[PDB]
Amino acid sequence: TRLGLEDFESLKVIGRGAFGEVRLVQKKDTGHVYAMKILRKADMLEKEQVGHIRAERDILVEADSLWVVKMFYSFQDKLNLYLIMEFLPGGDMMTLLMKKDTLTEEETQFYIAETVLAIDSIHQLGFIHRDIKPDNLLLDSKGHVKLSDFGLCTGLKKAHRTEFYRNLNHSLPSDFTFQNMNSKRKAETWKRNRRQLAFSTVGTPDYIAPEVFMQTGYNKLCDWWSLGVIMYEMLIGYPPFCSETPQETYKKVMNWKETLTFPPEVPISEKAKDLILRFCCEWEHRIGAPGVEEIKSNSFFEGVDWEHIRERPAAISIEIKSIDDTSNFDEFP
Ligand SMILES: Nc1ncnc2c1ncn2[C@@H]1O[C@H](COP(=O)(O)OP(=O)(O)NP(=O)(O)O)[C@@H](O)[C@H]1O
Ligand SMILES: [Mg+2]
Repeated sequence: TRLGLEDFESLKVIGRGAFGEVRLVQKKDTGHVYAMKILRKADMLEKEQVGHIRAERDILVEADSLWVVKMFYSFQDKLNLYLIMEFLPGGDMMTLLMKKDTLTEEETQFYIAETVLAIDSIHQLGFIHRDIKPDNLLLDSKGHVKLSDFGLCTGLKKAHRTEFYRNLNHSLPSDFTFQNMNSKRKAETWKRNRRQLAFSTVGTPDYIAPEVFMQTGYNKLCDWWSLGVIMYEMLIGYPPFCSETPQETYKKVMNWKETLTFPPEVPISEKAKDLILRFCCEWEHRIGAPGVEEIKSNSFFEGVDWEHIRERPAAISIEIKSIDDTSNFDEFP
């Protein structure tokens, strides 16, 4: 009665995470195509926590947001967790940035605006996405944004945990060589190491708001900090605080007042710079604190409708030629 692995045929691996993989699959009796996310139980939190997260996830499924990938089934065996969801053939934003290097301000405006709406919708339903970054942003067949399935793997990467930095002081970094590289060279290093970073079970705090590592605690506004980091990366080519090691990156994040700068040779608008600085400041004055409308009325979103954006042409046309077209994903061996 309940569906299991045998009811599906794996067609191709289309994504890899630190703690599992995502496959394109075909439901045998129907021929319909789906994405199947597989997570290894041995990498997961304890069974009780996993069960409570899956239970609360069905609230999100029930709400059926435009802005979250549609999830149809979930099952498990002794090894793995499985989630069957709609296949979104536009690929993820990390891979898109890999192919384009940077986006125009108009392209950026579009993706950020849709992501503002996506993040706000999960916040309205009581969820904090504590891992906003380009590999966790998907594009559907019309090029519009959806959040991939989230919640189970939050904070599991070693470098995403406070404990990882225990005896490391918050003093300024020391990678003076790296720091004095031109922007183009920073961008190249970031790109060269990007995929490995996504698959790493260690990772970095490049996208994590500073208060997340503070004893003081944090709130839903941490997501807006992450979005700001993504916005900077879309325009400049790498997130503001990237380094050769997660330790330096952490030091750069904690010292954002000194380390968050725009390279002199890179073209970026005054509006874009201002918004990035409103996203990436201390949470008490961070844009969005009194409500999402403060974000939406930012001068950088000047042309944005915000009622009809998801119902109008997307910034970039997804070029696919079949419903099982995997050309917007990397190959996996
Ligand atoms: N529904 C989907 N349609 C198409 N590709 C997908 C889909 N879900 C995931 N992928 C691909 O697989 C990649 C990784 O899946 P992802 O959902 O991020 O799992 P994860 O990274 O292993 N765990 P998590 O920390 O929860 O994100 C994505 O960024 C895509 O490239
Ligand atoms: Mg992921």
